[PDB]
Amino acid sequence: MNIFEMLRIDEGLRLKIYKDTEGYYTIGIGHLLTKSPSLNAAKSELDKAIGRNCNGVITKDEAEKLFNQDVDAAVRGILRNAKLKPVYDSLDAVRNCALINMVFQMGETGVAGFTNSLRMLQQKRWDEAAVNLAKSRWYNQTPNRAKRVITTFRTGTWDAYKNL
Ligand SMILES: [Cl-]
Ligand SMILES: [Cl-]
Repeated sequence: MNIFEMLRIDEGLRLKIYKDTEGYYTIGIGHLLTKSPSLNAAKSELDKAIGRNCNGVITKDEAEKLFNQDVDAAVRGILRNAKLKPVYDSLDAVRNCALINMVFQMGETGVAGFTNSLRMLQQKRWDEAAVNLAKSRWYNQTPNRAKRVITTFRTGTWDAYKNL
């Protein structure tokens, strides 16, 4: 398992504009287009992202390209963030995928807000971090994915994604 396969399982793949769990216009593999309620604004953002008149639909190749760009950005974001980098530097490869997953979903800012959990992760207090991460809107709104990610931080293995 790797970050791409992981996110692909959590985000799925849709080639037509859709609304995510929060109701925001999205496409491809969880690529957020806009928080605005206007479908036209989304269509505009899509064309700008792809470089052509898409009329709300893209190809699989286009979806994968946006995906590579998004994973790269999430990684770069972590590495430039003063609160996130130290955590990332402290973790093993499997657990860092869980951190990338969160950033991909909630953004750098959102993740930087889990101050307490972040400190527990840095200290390698896995079970404690797991409980703390669960006390969040994130866990209450998307419990299945949150459990997978949390199990990943807790065990340092891919068990939660095996058999999916
Ligand atoms: Cl809570
Ligand atoms: Cl979920």
